[PDB]
Amino acid sequence: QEVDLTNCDREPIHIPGAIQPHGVLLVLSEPGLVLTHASENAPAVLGNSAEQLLGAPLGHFIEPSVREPLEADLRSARLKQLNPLKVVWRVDGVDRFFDGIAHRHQGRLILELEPSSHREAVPFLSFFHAVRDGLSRLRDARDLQELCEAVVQEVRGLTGFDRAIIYRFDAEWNGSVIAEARDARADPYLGLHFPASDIPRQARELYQLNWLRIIPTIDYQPARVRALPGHGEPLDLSFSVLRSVSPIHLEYLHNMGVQASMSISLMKDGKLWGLISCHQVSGTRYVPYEVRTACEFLGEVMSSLLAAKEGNEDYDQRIRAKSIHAALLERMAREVDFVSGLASQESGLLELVHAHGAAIHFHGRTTVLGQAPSDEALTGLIEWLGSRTGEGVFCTDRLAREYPEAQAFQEVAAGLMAFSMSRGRNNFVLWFRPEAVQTVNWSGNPTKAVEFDQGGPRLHPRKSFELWKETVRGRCLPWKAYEVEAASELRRSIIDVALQRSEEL
Amino acid sequence: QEVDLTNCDREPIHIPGAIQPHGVLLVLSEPGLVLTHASENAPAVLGNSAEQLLGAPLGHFIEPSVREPLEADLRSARLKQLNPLKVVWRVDGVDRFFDGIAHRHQGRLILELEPSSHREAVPFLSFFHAVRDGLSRLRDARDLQELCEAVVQEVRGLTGFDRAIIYRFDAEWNGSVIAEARDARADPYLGLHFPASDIPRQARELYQLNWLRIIPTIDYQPARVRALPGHGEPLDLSFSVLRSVSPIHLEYLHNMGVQASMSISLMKDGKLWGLISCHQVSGTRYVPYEVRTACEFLGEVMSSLLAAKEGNEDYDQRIRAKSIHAALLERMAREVDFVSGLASQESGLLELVHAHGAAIHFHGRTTVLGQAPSDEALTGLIEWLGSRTGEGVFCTDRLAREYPEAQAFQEVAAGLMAFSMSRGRNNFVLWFRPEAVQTVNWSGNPTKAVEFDQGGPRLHPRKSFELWKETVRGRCLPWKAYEVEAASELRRSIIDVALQRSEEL
Ligand SMILES: */C=C\C1=C(C)C(=O)N/C1=C\c1[nH]c(Cc2[nH]c(/C=C3\NC(=O)C(C=C)=C3C)c(C)c2CCC(=O)O)c(CCC(=O)O)c1C
Ligand SMILES: */C=C\C1=C(C)C(=O)N/C1=C\c1[nH]c(Cc2[nH]c(/C=C3\NC(=O)C(C=C)=C3C)c(C)c2CCC(=O)O)c(CCC(=O)O)c1C
Repeated sequence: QEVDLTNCDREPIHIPGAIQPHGVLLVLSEPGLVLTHASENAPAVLGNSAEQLLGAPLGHFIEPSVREPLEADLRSARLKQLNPLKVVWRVDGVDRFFDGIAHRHQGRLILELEPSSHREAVPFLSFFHAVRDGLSRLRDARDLQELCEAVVQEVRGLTGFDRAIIYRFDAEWNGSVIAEARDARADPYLGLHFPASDIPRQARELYQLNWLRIIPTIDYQPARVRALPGHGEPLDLSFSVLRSVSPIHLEYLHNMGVQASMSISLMKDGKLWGLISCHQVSGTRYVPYEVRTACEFLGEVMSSLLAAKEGNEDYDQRIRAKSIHAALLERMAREVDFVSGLASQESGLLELVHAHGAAIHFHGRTTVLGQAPSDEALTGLIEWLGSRTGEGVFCTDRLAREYPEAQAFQEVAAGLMAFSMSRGRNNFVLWFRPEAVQTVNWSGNPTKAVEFDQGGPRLHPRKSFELWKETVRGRCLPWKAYEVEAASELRRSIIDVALQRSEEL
Repeated sequence: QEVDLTNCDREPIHIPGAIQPHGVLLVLSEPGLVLTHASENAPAVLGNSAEQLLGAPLGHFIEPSVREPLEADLRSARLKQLNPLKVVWRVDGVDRFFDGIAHRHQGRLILELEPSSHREAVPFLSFFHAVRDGLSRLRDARDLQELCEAVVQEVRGLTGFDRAIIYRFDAEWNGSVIAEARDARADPYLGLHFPASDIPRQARELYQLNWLRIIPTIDYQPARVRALPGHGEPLDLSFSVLRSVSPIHLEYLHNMGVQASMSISLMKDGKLWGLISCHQVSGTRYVPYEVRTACEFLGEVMSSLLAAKEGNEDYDQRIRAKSIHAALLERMAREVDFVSGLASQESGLLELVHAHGAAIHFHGRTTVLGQAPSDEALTGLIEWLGSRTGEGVFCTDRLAREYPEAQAFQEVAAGLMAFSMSRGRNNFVLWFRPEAVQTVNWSGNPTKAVEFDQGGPRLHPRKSFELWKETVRGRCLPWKAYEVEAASELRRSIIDVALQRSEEL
């Protein structure tokens, strides 16, 4: 079944029927540009009832000389490049002005309007340095930590947020604030780890598709979006800038001492790698669209630069694991008994994967070798592998995750990377790896990252985000990239020499 | 010695002692202050004669308010993240504005001054949107062809050049134009080839380190970099944007019929993989530095994606290969004699790498499937050793090159995709491709270019650039890398079942 969701990971955050009400969301028939949905905050923002708007066509509302460029663009298929649209809305005789942000999703033409006149606004000059020098900084970064600290310093400067951090996910979707720029007010989260549940699975998948979100104030009544009959099905809002956010995450931000936020998905190889997260500890922050997408852009630049700087690499060992491998291959090549030819290679075989223990099961007939004992316990380990898959190279940093019968062993302090030699799948190779104990600095108590109501099943976020030092056992140090090719390569060589052996009969 | 350099790889293009006169090059003593070199075109660009500039501090000519922010910047360690410098030059009592491009090379601090236009909100927004729309368009590129396509369209859109092409180097450092954006006006260079003497080694070694060069006009007068007594030794100008370029290359551009030029290096795996190259056919192109580097950054993103996007080339052919593989790995299951399992789907094994012939030598006997060399195919079956396989897949379209006897049968196998199955190297799988006449469109006879003066001992580039077809003989259609890959995966699949068979008997 693979994975494996929980109570958070089920909420449907993409169709709440409601938008954040500092702006107005509409959807327009194509090609009529007739309004089928409007949001009930329309009189507060545009000066019209919802009633008035529905079934009416957009051109009726717009000051007559900007009808042509707006309508032309709304039917353009190159629209995502055209945001923001200049929107002048005329009631009676007087004008108001909006950032129009149009998009299409699941066959709907959605248009959101952000009041753009009486504005926060940012001077062009710091908008100019943030994207021009921003670009220059990320390009000149010498390592990942310069890349990160350039991003947050630049986002903070351009937004004037109280806090801005780089948040990096891990293989289990825990996260960790690995860089930060802040005003002295806000408490520093630099160093903290957060549970994978602060950004649950449906959120995470959304932010892989939509890369930009802002909550300008966490205190608002949602504006319901009306529609006229024939469109009662809840409208998809994945890509709506104004979508109402999961109110329990509003609760979360409350307990985190933060009154506004903005985040930006960071992407590597197509999956979510981390966030740019920004916080205002007190005060709303209604950041104009233009400033946001400049922030999104520094995001997309930093993402694309990950590999070319996160690849500070490890430019040896690889070469020598290649050289260790050559050695093990040449020795196996030469004994008629190559299982005993690899077990005579205790140090070359342990050091290939940086394992501190190994075991070889073949025609019977286990031969342990390193220091990871089990032996009585290991016969249950090995053809537990024999059951439902251990193909190709099995690899884990916490064997007590997949086979918690290891909890009682030395644990994944006797740490496993394995495979089978023949696909008749009963000849195995194991590797074992000692513990890394590691103190880990958590925000609040991960044990209890979620609270429950009265007497009530509804969930709530933790009230405490203060440093809480867990110590972690089971886990050892990560199996690096180069360690699992080395394992498949040695698998490839066992297969070759076995095949050569039998060609010799 | 490797290369082996005809009559061009001498001319130290890095020390010409002259620049392109649309800008002014300066050299600055350090710590701070005082001008040791300066180009003679100062008065025409800048106001002052070099005689007045030389020996004096930079401040003396900088408008006083601008003076300290700028000399704080010229003292930074990483000037790169500050370019362009805002240089406000006060002459008489009028302020002329320049882009200050600063760097250090060989303990010498070099300030080039290019005339600047003062930025303004609206045209910056459109530029920023273009760079940002270019950046994502490359990330969303399906394959190399598309990556190349988006790149040339995006560079042209920013620079307004008449032609932007992707020039791709092959193995002898010849070239090919593999994609092009252009004003249909200009004659289309798409598909042409250009000999490696057009970009000599010390040019490419230069461009391996400096990824951006522009010649805003070919017809121009090298303003010489004059200096102070005690500084008269050649100035290393390898990283200067104004460094006057080798004058034989300007006649090349003249002869080629190009008035202005811009090129950007492309880097795969540390080595020069190609250029982005741009021309103006008549008229000039003084591209501002901000736009120039934004093009360079798209080049850096393109470099960063070459492997990934090329790895997804022919992404239907791959589907079709993988299901042919799948098909072959099953029909080898119902037969203990896997060899004839591959001889039933001889049409499948032949379509797997698009060959018209194949051969399996297994346990001393050879099975022939398509059109093959004569039954003396003991031919290249015995002959081999150094390279040859060793392992894994041997792949050529010039089998007459390495293995000369095949000239007799290039009508049926001028190309050879082959591997061995075991370390004993008695068993092989061979695929054949016939000769294909093939014609290669050069850019005027590439036998010349290695050209002399009167013929006095001077060098000179070709005169005609008309399509000059070469009819290459003795090759098959080139072997695609998804085909080489398909042979790799079959080869180890054949191993896996070669074991499993013998292994259990
Ligand atoms: C199971 C319920 C939840 C618990 C318990 C919890 O803690 N979060 C739950 C659900 C939830 N979270 C979000 C959105 C979200 N969460 C974060 C988390 C962090 N912000 C930070 O700054 C840090 C560390 C520095 C962490 C960790 C973030 C950034 C976001 C995105 C919104 C934002 O920027 O504030 C959602 C979805 C909200 C939505 O998209 O509607 C849910 C359901
Ligand atoms: C023996 C000397 C030379 C012969 C013969 C010749 O043909 N060129 C010689 C010297 C030379 N060229 C350059 C720089 C250079 N050349 C090119 C070539 C091309 N531009 C195109 O668009 C195409 C085809 C599509 C080709 C081929 C390019 C791109 C460059 C880079 C400069 C530019 O973009 O205009 C040099 C070095 C000059 C210098 O860097 O100072 C030399 C010595």
